[PDB]
Amino acid sequence: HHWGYGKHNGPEHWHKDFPIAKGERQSPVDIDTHTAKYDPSLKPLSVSYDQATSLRILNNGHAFNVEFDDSQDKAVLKGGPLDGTYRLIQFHFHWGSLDGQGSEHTVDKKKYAAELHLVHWNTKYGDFGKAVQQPDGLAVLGIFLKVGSAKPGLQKVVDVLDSIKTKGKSADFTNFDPRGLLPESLDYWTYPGSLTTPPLLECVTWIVLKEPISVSSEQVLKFRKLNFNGEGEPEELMVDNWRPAQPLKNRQIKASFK
Ligand SMILES: NS(=O)(=O)c1nccs1
Ligand SMILES: NS(=O)(=O)c1nccs1
Ligand SMILES: [Zn+2]
Repeated sequence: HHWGYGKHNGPEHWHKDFPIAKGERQSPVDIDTHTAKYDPSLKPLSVSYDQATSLRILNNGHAFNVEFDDSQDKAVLKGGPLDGTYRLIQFHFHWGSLDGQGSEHTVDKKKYAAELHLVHWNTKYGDFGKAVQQPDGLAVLGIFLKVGSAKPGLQKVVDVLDSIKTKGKSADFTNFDPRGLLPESLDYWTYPGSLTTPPLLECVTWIVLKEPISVSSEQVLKFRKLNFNGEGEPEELMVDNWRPAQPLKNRQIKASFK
C-alpha cells in the first residue's frame, strides 16, 4: 500500500509521507484570470516536437504515461519563461469520474474534464532524476481537456488503453506525434510549482495553456475504463486521479497575453 487517490490514501493523506505536500510552492493552483499579471517580457513558447520519438505506454497504477526517447534533443521546450532547453520524457493525463471534474489546475475555479501534462527536464542537469532535485529542473506543459468534438490526434492513445488496463501493464507505442494533442494557440500562464504526485518536489516551472483542447465523451469514457489495481485484483476504476488546488501563498501567476 502506498499513496493513491482513495479516501484512505488520497491527497489529504500525502503529507504524512511527503511533508513538502504542505510547502511553499505546491501544485496545482487555481489560476485567477483577473489577478494574473500580463508580462510583456515573456517570450513565445517554443515547442519543437518534430523529431519526437515515443517508445511505450504504461499504466503505473496512478495514470498512464506515454514515454519518449530522451537520450537526445529530439522533442524540446524552450522560450516562454524558461532559460535553456527541456527534453520531453513523458506525458500523462489526470481526469474525473464525471465531466464536471478532473483537471488539477482550475481557471477562476472552473474544473475541466481532464488535464494533459507534457513533462520535460532541464538538459543542464543531465537526467530526469537529477533535474527533479532542482528548483528549475522541470518544465511541465499543462493543457485542459473539455468534452465536445473528438480530438483525432488523441485516438491512437485511447485505442491502446485496452492493452494496459491494470497497474504495471505496458505496450509498445511508437511513432506517436504529441503535436496532435496541442490546441491552436500557445497563450499561457506560468508560475513556479511542484510535481502534483508524490514526491511532490518543488522543481517545476508550470506553463499552462489558456486554450483547452476538445475531446469526445467516448474518448474520455475510455480513460475511465482503466484500473488503478493490478491484474486479478478487486477492480478499482482509475478515475479522479487529480490533486485539488493548493494554496498559492507567496506566488505570482504571469500571463503571456493581454
Ligand atoms: N502518506 S500516504 O498517502 O502514502 C499514505 N500511506 C498510507 C495511508 S495514506
Ligand atoms: N503530475 S506532474 O506532471 O506534475 C508530475 N508529477 C510527478 C512526475 S510528473
Ligand atoms: Zn500530471
